[PDB]
Amino acid sequence: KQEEPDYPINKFMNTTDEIWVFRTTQENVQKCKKDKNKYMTTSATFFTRSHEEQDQIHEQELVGKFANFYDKPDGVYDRIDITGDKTGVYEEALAYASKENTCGVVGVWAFDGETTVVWRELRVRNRPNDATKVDEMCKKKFDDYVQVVNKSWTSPYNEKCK
Repeated sequence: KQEEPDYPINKFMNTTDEIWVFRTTQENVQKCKKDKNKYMTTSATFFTRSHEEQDQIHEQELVGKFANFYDKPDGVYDRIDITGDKTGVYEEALAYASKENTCGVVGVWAFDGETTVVWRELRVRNRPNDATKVDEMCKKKFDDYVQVVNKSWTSPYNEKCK
């Protein structure tokens, strides 16, 4: 089995397009969850992460310091260590990215008060109104994962999202 390429998360998040959460295994679902990148250096990205509660937008300014997921020296930056999130997310890592980064599968690690909470999201550049144009290879990587961990997923997005 040929080794999959590492998926650079700095290239995935380097866009002015909104990156919407299209699928998630998160239990406490944030409706209309999305990211808007604002600035990026070689060591960190700066982005606005938002979601809606009762149709009202809640925003946070987050910082992600690039790193390699396996802590390999000089490895590909497929991971960000996150500061500024009041929900406790401290790391995300890009498990798959489509060509031109139109879609990505992102694992999330958070800390509540007791232990690390882990889930996974399928993220799409621009509004995923036409699901038939979202890369099926991206969907299948997410499907393969939810089959392995035996979990169901929901979609935080609908047209109503601001």
